This record gives sequence, structure tokens and C-alpha cells, in this order.
Amino acid sequence: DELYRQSLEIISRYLREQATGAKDTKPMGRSGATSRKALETLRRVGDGVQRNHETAFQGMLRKLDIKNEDDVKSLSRVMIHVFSDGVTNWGRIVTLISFGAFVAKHLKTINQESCIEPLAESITDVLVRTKRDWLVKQRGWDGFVEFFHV
Ligand SMILES: O=C(O)c1ccc(-c2cccc3c(CCCOc4cccc5ccccc45)c(C(=O)O)nn23)cc1
Repeated sequence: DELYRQSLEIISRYLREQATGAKDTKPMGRSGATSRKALETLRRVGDGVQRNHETAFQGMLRKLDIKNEDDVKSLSRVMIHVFSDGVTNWGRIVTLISFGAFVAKHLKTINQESCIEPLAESITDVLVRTKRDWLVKQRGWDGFVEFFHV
């Protein structure tokens, strides 16, 4: 599963940099030019997705009532339910990830930073397992980077 692997590399870094405010500096296994540009794109558009969904994101986080790893482990089904409504596009993929950054930041705030890694794992698992056909047609992260170009 190359698409899982790549998806995980991008999402884990973006959540950690959103949570920490630290530009992530962990090297990947090798050059990933698309992966670095996809992180750049999340940086640029992810931030403003959160500012436009400030109200629904807080209301969603309220409901979820997240305090720990058991809780982070128990999000998969709700994630799926909300995400597979309507129809698939890159805007909703950004929403998923950007809400992921919102919850990451919540986790740091509640001193549960070590949960960000499994949270990134859950989002990747759901993304690839629910939207695989569509991502493969859209050419994955290159498609993503082209869609929000400049
Ligand atoms: O009435 C509105 O305007 C509105 C807009 C957006 C949302 C909303 C909030 C959070 C996430 C999310 C998504 C992403 C799918 C599920 O994401 C998640 C749901 C639950 C927990 C999650 C934890 C981490 C990452 C995503 C999560 C979508 C969408 O599909 O359009 N819409 N949302 C809810 C209500």
C-alpha cells in the first residue's frame, strides 16, 4: 500500500506541525517531491479552512469529547459516517485533514501530544480505505497539489 504510506507521511507531519507550530524536520525515507509540495499546500489552504469552519469544528470537537488515546482510537466510525455523505472532492479531503489538525492542536492543549501519531494513523486509514478508487483516478497527491496550485 504505497498510497497509505505516502498519505501517512504527509498527514502525520501536517498534524504535528499544526499541533507544535514547528516546521517539521524529520527526514522521510527518501526524496518525496510531491509529498513536500502536498505539505506546502496543506500549510497554505488548511489554515483558512479552519478559520471558515471555526464554529462547526468546535461543535464537532465538543461532541467527540476527546481526552485520551482510547478516545482517539474510537473516532474511526464517526469519521467514516460524516466523510462518506454527499460526494467526493478535494475540498472535503482538505476538511478531513484540517479538522485532523484542529484535533491535533486540541491534543497538545490537553497534554496528550502522544495521541497525535495514532490520530494521524486513523485519518490516513479512513482516507485511503473510503476514497481509494477516487484518489487513484485523481492521481493521488499530485492531483491534490495541482488542484490548489498557486
Ligand atoms: O454544518 C456545517 O457547515 C458543517 C461543516 C463541516 C463539518 C465537519 C466538521 C468536522 C469534520 C468534517 C468533515 C470531514 C469528515 C469527517 O472528519 C472527522 C469526523 C470526526 C472526527 C474526525 C477526527 C479527525 C479528522 C476528521 C474527523 C466533513 C465533510 O466530510 O464534509 N465535514 N466536517 C460539520 C458541519
